[PDB]
Amino acid sequence: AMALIEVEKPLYGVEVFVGETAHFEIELSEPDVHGQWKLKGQPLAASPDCEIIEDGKKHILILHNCQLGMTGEVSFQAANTKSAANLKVKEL
Amino acid sequence: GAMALIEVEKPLYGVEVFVGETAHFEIELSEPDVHGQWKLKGQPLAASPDCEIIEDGKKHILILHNCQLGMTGEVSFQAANTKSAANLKVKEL
Amino acid sequence: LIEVEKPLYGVEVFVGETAHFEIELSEPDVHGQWKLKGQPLAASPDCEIIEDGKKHILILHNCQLGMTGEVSFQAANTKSAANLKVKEL
Amino acid sequence: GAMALIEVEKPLYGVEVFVGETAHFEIELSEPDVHGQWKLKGQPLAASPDCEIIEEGKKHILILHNCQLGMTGEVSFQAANTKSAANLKVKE
Amino acid sequence: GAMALIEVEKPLYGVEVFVGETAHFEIELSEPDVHGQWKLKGQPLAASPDCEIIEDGKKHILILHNCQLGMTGEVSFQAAQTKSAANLKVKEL
Amino acid sequence: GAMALIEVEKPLYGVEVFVGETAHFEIELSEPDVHGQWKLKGQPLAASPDCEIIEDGKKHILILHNCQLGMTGEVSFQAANTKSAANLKVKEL
Ligand SMILES: [Zn+2]
Ligand SMILES: [Zn+2]
Ligand SMILES: [Zn+2]
Ligand SMILES: [Zn+2]
Ligand SMILES: [Zn+2]
Ligand SMILES: [Zn+2]
Ligand SMILES: [Zn+2]
Ligand SMILES: [Zn+2]
Ligand SMILES: [Zn+2]
Ligand SMILES: [Zn+2]
Ligand SMILES: [Zn+2]
Ligand SMILES: [Zn+2]
Ligand SMILES: [Zn+2]
Ligand SMILES: [Zn+2]
Ligand SMILES: [Zn+2]
Ligand SMILES: [Zn+2]
Ligand SMILES: [Zn+2]
Ligand SMILES: [Zn+2]
Ligand SMILES: [Zn+2]
Ligand SMILES: [Zn+2]
Ligand SMILES: [Zn+2]
Ligand SMILES: [Zn+2]
Ligand SMILES: [Zn+2]
Ligand SMILES: [Zn+2]
Repeated sequence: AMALIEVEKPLYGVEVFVGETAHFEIELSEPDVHGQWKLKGQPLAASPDCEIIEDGKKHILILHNCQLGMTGEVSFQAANTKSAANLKVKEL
Repeated sequence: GAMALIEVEKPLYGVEVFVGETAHFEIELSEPDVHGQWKLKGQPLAASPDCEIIEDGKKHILILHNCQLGMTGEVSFQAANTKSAANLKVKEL
Repeated sequence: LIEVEKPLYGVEVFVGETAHFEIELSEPDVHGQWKLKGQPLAASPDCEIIEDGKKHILILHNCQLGMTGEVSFQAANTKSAANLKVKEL
Repeated sequence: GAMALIEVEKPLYGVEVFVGETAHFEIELSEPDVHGQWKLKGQPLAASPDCEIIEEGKKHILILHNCQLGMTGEVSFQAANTKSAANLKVKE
Repeated sequence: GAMALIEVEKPLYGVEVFVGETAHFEIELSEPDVHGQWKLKGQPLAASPDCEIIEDGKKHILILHNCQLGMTGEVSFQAAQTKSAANLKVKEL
Repeated sequence: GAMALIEVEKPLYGVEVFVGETAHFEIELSEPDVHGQWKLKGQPLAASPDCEIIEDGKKHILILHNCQLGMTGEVSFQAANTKSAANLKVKEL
């Protein structure tokens, strides 16, 4: 009988101008848990411009060269644990 | 600044599994600690008790428990510019 | 007390094929050691010893008749064993 | 035999944030699993809730929450032989 | 969530070494993957070839090569809440 | 897939230790995340409270607590290709 994984620090919303970078972070209740990030409900492919990072209880997503079409919900799920927040891309 | 592309050193290979059995896939990259993404039939896979995604140094492993007929198709993996694919054949015994 | 959450399970393989064992512990990053027939296992191309979080994995490639026997694992205080059966096709 | 020196592959670049927001810095090394040290205005950074030091593979990240005008200055990183610096500007 | 503070499961022990020799310190925390900082005589340690900072799961290690007499003093470690200290004594033959 | 063999970059050094104290061995390989095996007098080490096996990037470390006279002899490490050996010398104060 083991505890389900929980979100200790949820995702916060990010604002970013076109071409700049957005960073998201979430902290889980326990280290080394596997999860998956989505943007506007579509799973993210890792790329030079989309970097998926894990370090202990922390999960980080780095989105470089953000574009207007990217505005919408960023979400993360690792088993039971789920969090979501808004990404707003602005022009100047 | 001069860095080698990530390459596949040992590629995915095909597996045949009977229904209800588990299948495992593995690939070895040229560099350790490279983030990898797995897909089955073109759909990105997420970790769960029956779909375990494993990373250890240069090795990437996918374990699929309780395989079902409808899972037959291409398993693919991508890590940086490194890509590999092989077939999952589930047989009805 | 570090516990075993999902124990080793037995596996059957044909000669030449690969066998995989797996165990899930209650805690991640615990140093694990594997044995086959009571003999400690070193990593090699045909014997791959994997750790990722709570999961420990042993992959045995090109299995041979003489390898039939008990596969066992220990991490801190937790122990688990199961059988490898290699058979001719 | 010959071992390559660790190099900076993707250097630190400057970040500008407004007072009270968080700034994220990012550097990529030529090799994974290299132990790195961060500094802000020449002082070694101590990991905290507001000051998070992250490593994953070739990637090293520094997150500074609730930035203050007094924190404007040079952020530097060093790992083995590799060094990078960029500016944190907290904007009024 | 409601999380336990990091604790010290096994504290630093004192080390004594002759000059030129290496000292090794070891502390075990209650949780793996916790980030910490080492200090020597109250000063943050920079990680040269002679000063190696190591982490593996719940264990944190400091290796100091080529110890000199000036290094005699308190070695401390801090990871969030968790803190420990022990004496380094450097002796002349 | 055209890959370099793992090599020892920093070999094991010999350690002298008094009875009851702890000995610390370290070796550095040419690549991080390589799996290896430690031996004492040609016998594989079983990890225990007094026998700790540590990995961190290119570094491999062995910690032997509460050293006893009978433990004197060769300590070795091998990672596939790579092998290094050094002497453990336990003495009475
Ligand atoms: Zn940011
Ligand atoms: Zn971990
Ligand atoms: Zn970390
Ligand atoms: Zn980046
Ligand atoms: Zn416009
Ligand atoms: Zn090539
Ligand atoms: Zn990753
Ligand atoms: Zn499984
Ligand atoms: Zn490993
Ligand atoms: Zn219990
Ligand atoms: Zn249980
Ligand atoms: Zn398998
Ligand atoms: Zn280990
Ligand atoms: Zn393999
Ligand atoms: Zn993992
Ligand atoms: Zn060399
Ligand atoms: Zn480190
Ligand atoms: Zn944070
Ligand atoms: Zn020592
Ligand atoms: Zn050293
Ligand atoms: Zn290399
Ligand atoms: Zn690594
Ligand atoms: Zn110890
Ligand atoms: Zn490390």
